[PDB]
Amino acid sequence: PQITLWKRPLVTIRIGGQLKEALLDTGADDTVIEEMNLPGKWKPKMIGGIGGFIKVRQYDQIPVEIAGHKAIGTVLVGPTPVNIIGRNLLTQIGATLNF
Amino acid sequence: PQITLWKRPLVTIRIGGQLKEALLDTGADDTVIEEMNLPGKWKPKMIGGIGGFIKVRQYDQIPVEIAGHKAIGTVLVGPTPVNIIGRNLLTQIGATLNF
Ligand SMILES: CC(C)CCN(C[C@@H](O)[C@@H]1Cc2ccc(cc2)OCCCCCC(=O)N[C@@H](C(C)C)C(=O)N1)S(=O)(=O)c1ccc(N)cc1
Repeated sequence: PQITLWKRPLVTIRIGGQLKEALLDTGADDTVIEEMNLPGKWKPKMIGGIGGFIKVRQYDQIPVEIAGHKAIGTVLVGPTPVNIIGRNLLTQIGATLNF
Repeated sequence: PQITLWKRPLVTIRIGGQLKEALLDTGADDTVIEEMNLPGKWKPKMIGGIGGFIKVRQYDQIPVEIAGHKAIGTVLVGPTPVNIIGRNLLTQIGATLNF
């Protein structure tokens, strides 16, 4: 689909059998989801943003369905203000910026 | 043009007569520019992101050329690690996300 930017680009995703709302963020290298229970092992990691660094749990090879499109990749879980779909998964669904 | 997301979507912008590289960021509500001595009146503001909040100076109606496309709107100036073009200016150049 073609999404305009007058409103935040929020979309429903399905992760771990659960539905959630997430922001398609071209300015994010990675995908960071609010604290939740995800199956499998996770490694501790730190990611940075505008205000500094936060500690997150890194899950590898997790299936994520974004607006009906499938992706499988790394998902970081931690204290983020909003669920974020970053470039690692946006590239898998073939998302591009157009103007 | 069509910009893929394999790499950070950085482009050249023109602001205050200067050329800078900035990130096309669909996850940023407003545009945030690295510290620069822009003339004009401003209002203090706090914006929060992953690691927390930072204090910025809000300037209104600042002309910004993005990849040869003219836009004009609010620009926040503060200690950001990178120049960020947000939805407030992206909507002006007709930018969309497509997949
Ligand atoms: C939705 C919310 C959690 C985040 C909104 N933000 C935009 C988001 O795209 C920001 C933009 C940004 C900030 C710093 C940076 C690189 C990009 O370099 C440092 C080095 C860190 C780069 C790694 C990275 O991509 N970090 C992402 C994170 C969400 C995975 C990130 O914070 N992306 S923001 O904090 O930069 C921001 C907030 C408010 C306004 N108005 C503008 C920008």
